[PDB]
Amino acid sequence: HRFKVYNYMSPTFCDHCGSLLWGLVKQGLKCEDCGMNVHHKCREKVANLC
Amino acid sequence: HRFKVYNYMSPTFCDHCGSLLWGLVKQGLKCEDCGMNVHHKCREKVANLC
Ligand SMILES: CC(=O)O[C@@]12[C@H](O)[C@@H](C)[C@@]3(O)[C@@H](C=C(CO)C[C@]4(O)C(=O)C(C)=C[C@@H]34)[C@@H]1C2(C)C
Ligand SMILES: CC(=O)O[C@@]12[C@H](O)[C@@H](C)[C@@]3(O)[C@@H](C=C(CO)C[C@]4(O)C(=O)C(C)=C[C@@H]34)[C@@H]1C2(C)C
Ligand SMILES: [Zn+2]
Ligand SMILES: [Zn+2]
Ligand SMILES: [Zn+2]
Ligand SMILES: [Zn+2]
Repeated sequence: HRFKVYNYMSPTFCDHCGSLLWGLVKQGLKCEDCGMNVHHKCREKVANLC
Repeated sequence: HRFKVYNYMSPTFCDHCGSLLWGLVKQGLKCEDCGMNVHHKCREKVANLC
């Protein structure tokens, strides 16, 4: 995965843990290749294979 | 047009005046119906028909 911080425009959940990507900006990281969305705290918890 | 503030993820220009939508967040307003992107200052300058 190529995770880069993303500022989300509508409520998006973390594809790893299920909770909302909280906040007004920079709520989480979206993988540039597959679109997976994770919380900053959940990025270390995701498997590496994209 | 239904313009709402948008936080852009890559350099986007104003569809009205041609300059970059400056800034890290809330750089401009994107029309929810047609995707037109404008600077906060250019919204008053756009024609109403979408
Ligand atoms: C139109 C729109 O929903 O814009 C927003 C709303 O104002 C806001 C209530 C929002 O929908 C938000 C998007 C995300 C992402 O997960 C997170 C939130 O801010 C959030 O924590 C809650 C509880 C609602 C989410 C985005 C933005 C642009 C801040
Ligand atoms: C990957 C990426 O380009 O992210 C960014 C870059 O860090 C940054 C240099 C950027 O590309 C930016 C998007 C826009 C919109 O017009 C405005 C800018 O911040 C800007 O003023 C300049 C001079 C580059 C633009 C977005 C974000 C997410 C802040
Ligand atoms: Zn991926
Ligand atoms: Zn999570
Ligand atoms: Zn429009
Ligand atoms: Zn403009």
